[PDB]
Amino acid sequence: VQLVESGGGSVQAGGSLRLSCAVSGSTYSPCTTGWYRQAPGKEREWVSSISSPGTIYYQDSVKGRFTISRDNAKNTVYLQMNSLQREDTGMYYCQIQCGVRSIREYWGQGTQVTVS
Repeated sequence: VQLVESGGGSVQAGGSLRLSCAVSGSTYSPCTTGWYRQAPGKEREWVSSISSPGTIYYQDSVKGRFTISRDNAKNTVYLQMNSLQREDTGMYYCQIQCGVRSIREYWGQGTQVTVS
């Protein structure tokens, strides 16, 4: 299993970007997929997660602005980031936690988001 992200970049304050997390490989195990972010020199914080259908959660600072979704046929999860502000600047990572008995976790490579 491998997670590859795309969609990062520089954007003007108030603007938007859609990040993609493409899951390659295979597993028959259930997984929770999450988004995290880390500003330079700071801690990596949790942003959002999606698991079973409609089971979605968000860090409060992004509620109403970010929307996580998935396209099952493409085995991809997206993070639509609207009304971006300086506080949202950072390296964004997607991650998956899978399994029932024992868990397997995988981290994407990270994609930079810089808000004017």
